[PDB]
Amino acid sequence: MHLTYEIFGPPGTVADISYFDVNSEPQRVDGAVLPWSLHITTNDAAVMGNIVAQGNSDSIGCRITVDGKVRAERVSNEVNAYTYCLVKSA
Repeated sequence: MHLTYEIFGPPGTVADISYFDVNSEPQRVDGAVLPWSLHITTNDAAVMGNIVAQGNSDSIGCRITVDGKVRAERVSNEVNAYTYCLVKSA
């Protein structure tokens, strides 16, 4: 019953990670080379969190695994997750 989130990316990539902590304490890192993982303990039920990334990476997505069973997972593919909003047009 442990909720753990983790991101991936190339070696030397710098991205700002922001997420809402259960105890009320957002985490933000600047000047990081690669993403890591976190450990969150919850009562005893399905839990999920919202995490996003905005770095000059080629692939950025999120993932959530609970009770070792798949319940909810969101994967977004982006060749440059740093445009905030730019759909091919030019």
